[PDB]
Amino acid sequence: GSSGSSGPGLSLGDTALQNLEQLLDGPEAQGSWAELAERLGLRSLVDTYRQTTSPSGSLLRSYELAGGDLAGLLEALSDMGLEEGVRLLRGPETRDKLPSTEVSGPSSG
Repeated sequence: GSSGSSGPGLSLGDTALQNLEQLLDGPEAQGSWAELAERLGLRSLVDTYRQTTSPSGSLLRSYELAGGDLAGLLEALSDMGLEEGVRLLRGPETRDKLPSTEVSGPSSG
């Protein structure tokens, strides 16, 4: 899937969120989620989130509800400095490979 806004759902993966969540939460995190949300415009929700125990996830899944797409988020993360989260959400490239299967031989045995 190469879309996000069009569809009501985010083109992310269970594991993706798990990482993006923790990434934002940490002393090393060049940035943070609290500020990020503000950049997106969900500042009025920053409070309703921090209220829960796992706001990280409840923050992203909600970022789409408003009508945001991966792109928009990538813009905030970058401006904030969070480079990792960005490259992560984007995902690494894909290099073709061989099945390593022993092709059939000649006929008559």
